[PDB]
Amino acid sequence: CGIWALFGSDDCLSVQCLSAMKIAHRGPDAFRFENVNGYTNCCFGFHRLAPLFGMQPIRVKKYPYLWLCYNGEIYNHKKMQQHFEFEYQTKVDGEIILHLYDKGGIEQTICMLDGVFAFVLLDTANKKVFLGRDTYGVRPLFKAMTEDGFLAVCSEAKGLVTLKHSATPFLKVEPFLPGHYEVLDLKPNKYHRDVKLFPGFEIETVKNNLRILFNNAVKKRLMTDRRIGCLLSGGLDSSLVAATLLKQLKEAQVQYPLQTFAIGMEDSPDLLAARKVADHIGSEHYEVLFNSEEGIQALDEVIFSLETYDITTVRASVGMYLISKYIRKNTDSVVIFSGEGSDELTQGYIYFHKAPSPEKAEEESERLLRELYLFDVLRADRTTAAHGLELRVPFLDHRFSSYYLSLPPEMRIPKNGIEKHLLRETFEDSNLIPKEILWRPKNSWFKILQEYVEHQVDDAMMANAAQKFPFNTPKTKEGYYYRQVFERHYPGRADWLSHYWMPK
Amino acid sequence: CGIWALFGSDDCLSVQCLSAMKIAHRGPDAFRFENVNGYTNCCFGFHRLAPLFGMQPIRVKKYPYLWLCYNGEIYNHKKMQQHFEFEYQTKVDGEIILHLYDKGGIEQTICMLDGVFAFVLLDTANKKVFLGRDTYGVRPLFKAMTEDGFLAVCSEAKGLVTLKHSATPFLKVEPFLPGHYEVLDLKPNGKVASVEMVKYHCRDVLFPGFEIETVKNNLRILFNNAVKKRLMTDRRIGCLLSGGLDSSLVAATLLKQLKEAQVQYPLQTFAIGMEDSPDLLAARKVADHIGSEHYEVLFNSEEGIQALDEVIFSLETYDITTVRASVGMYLISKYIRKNTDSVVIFSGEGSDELTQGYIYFHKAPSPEKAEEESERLLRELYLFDVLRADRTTAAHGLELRVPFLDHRFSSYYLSLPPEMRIPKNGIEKHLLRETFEDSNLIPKEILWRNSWFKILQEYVEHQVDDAMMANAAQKFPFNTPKTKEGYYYRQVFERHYPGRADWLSHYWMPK
Repeated sequence: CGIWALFGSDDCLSVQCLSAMKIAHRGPDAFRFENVNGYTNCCFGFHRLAPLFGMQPIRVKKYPYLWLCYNGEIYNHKKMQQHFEFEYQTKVDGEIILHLYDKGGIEQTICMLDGVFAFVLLDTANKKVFLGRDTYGVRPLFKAMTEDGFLAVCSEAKGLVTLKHSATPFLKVEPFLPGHYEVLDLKPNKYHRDVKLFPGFEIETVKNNLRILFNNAVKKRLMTDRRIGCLLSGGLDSSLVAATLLKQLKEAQVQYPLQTFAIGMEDSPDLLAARKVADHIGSEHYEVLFNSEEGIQALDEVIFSLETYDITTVRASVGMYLISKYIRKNTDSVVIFSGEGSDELTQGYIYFHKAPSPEKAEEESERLLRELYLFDVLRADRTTAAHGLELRVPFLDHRFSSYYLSLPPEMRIPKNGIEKHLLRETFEDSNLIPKEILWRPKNSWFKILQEYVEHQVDDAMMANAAQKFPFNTPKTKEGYYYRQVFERHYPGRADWLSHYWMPK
Repeated sequence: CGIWALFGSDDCLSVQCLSAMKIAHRGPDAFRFENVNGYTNCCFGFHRLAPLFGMQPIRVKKYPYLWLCYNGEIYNHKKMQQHFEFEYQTKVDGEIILHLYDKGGIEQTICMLDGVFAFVLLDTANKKVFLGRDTYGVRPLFKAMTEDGFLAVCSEAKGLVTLKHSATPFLKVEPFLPGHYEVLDLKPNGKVASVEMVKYHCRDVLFPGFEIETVKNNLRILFNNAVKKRLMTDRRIGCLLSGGLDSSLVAATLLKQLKEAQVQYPLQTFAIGMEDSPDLLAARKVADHIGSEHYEVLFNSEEGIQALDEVIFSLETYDITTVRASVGMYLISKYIRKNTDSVVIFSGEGSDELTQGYIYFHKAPSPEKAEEESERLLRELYLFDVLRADRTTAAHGLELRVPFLDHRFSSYYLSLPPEMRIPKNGIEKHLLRETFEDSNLIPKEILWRNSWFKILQEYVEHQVDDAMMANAAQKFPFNTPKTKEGYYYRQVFERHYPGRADWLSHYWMPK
């Protein structure tokens, strides 16, 4: 599902459609263009992931002036549909936004939606254009605004770089800040409540709350029509996500068995851990093995899709891209789960042990969560959706994450040299994951890629590098090659990334 | 209202979109692209004129696998919904076709529409593609077929020449023959093969035998019913009062039925002519008699010379009798779109040729030859007369209606014995004049009854000399231009559309 909205375009629309047919890998089944009546300059375009209804440029009979296109999914449409007695003409849940927009405006329609979305709304009655995204950064949105009044919104930045505006030579294609709603006036030519839970912060009665929130998040994420698969990396996060996923699937009476996917190098502890978790839970495990040649040949397309030039979200996105391609090739599991967003929410990184104080620990956790739409969610989203797959994060929801971050700073920090202590303790007695893998906190792929970079980039151009790439100069020979590929693909658009990756 | 289908493609679908926008002037209000699910190679496209309801690529709930895209209006839709007890999810006129296609196949969905229609239908369940056009041809449809399974259908040929197909050097864009429906097999990769193309040529929804004083009553009833049924329109209706008898009667009957139906807006006529021309005076006389809103348009020579290029680009023909009368129609249509808010025009085009209405028809060797010539020239109406009346009108977002070409009236007129249609007392179209003599629809002075081509000839002579005409025999091998005017029109047409001259075969005047 990919959206593309244009407003104020003056260089026709036939020559400006080539950008739209570049995010088409998000949904390869359907495709639709539209023009806002009376606003021929404005145009809409959608790509759908697979029979009759589902075309995103919604224009209902009750609200003829509301044109909404959203490339996400909201998990709380049933509750408000029953509670607010709202009738939906179509089968798409996103219409509820319209049924809320006429109710209390944009603040009420954006702040009462459980799920991940990125929506563009046009209201000709009051002549207003609204743009919206999620609290954390999933379902990416990118906007380009020329001073004259040009508006260009695309799910991925590949649909705006090729856009041509003759008014000004350069258009600034910037990522949309995650938690924000933008309201603009259409000329003729922060919001980061949606709601069992035991009050108090006692240690015994906090595990119940955490488990309830995690189970509710997983059950809410079950809302789909395609198959559900899980990426079984091997760590604690994805292991518990898969365990709870299959438990709810058995509870929900789902015919197809759960399908876990694990990408790894030959004879690695991570792959063995994934196999062990799959064997204990009892799912269908697919053990993808990747070599150096495929990972090297995928660097160009990984950089093209991820739209980044870092050294941490392009060194782990290769495996995710390969496993997504394998899933699309030899599996019908469209909807995919992932444990991403769980090792910074509860301070799971290696460098969180060297913490000057717990206050700085949760401050850094919040800072990392705010900048999650460029480091971790980007890798798990662009690579996944480049193969016609839909990502779901069972850990990064609005309620469980807020409760975890609202907890006392003393509980989140590791206490016995083992990270994620509270998460490990909460589900220890549930027997969801074997004690060998739930406990025991924590492959030669970086070295071979570095040796490839040494044979690709030279040594003299390394010293005289920080004038070819002035902003965010690369340091190592690997980041320089990533930046070179990014510049060859997207020229001069290096302002998307501000800082590479700063562990303390 | 412009349709566009691209069944079969290999050169992406975004570099092949400019052709779709090349015909966007038909309706400049909306424009939708669509890709058929499971057949991402084939793509649709519409350009609608004049709110929420519309978007002609219909996909009804009851027929999820049927995708229809049509240009035109089906006038007998209120007599089919009740009779065939067929519902309608959308307020679109053409949806009825889909229902009929599920009732009696394609033959029963084509020989039951008493209107004008050029439609593309796709049925992915049986993997079939259907094309179609009117019996007479007042709806434009052009098809481009490549053997590898490429079927590109556009309302005007300006939306097919730009289309690019690799693995094939030349793409043949040809007009679709009216009265034909082309069943096509859809291979499971987007390619299209041809299986059938057969002619098809509805009265179930006061008709005595043949005799004088009775045939006139039948003609009166048929013409009145045709105009009344053609009144179905959600926007303003304004007749083109050229000054001739056909347009005069059309406008008079239109005003009578509008007054009968209690329409708030007053009928407005529209005439274009040179200074103090007798045709303009006759049009003013008719407008004064019937009590209408006449907006005469005076067009100068320079405007015609400037609009020659645009009229050749739009009319898509290089005749000497078509782009010589389409200049005035184009200018008047521009005037109507600019300084008036009438979008539906009930022109009298397609009348004289139906009822023996030309100067040479006087010297007919025999009545049988006269009626055969009338039928032949009326069958070829999609290149000479209707083309000028339709392309020029639609180039400014205006719709065309031709009440004289309705199936019932024309069929009855041509079923008449030949000795009644023939000129009788040295006049043209005697029976039509007598059929409305006592109705007082049009005054007796005009019912009972040129310095434009000289500037064109002199401008062509100044532009094109005899040096080019000394080699025009080999410069244009197919349908060589004889006169200088034809030479200049052909040169402009070839500059606009290169090497596509198979559209026209003959010009005029079969003495």
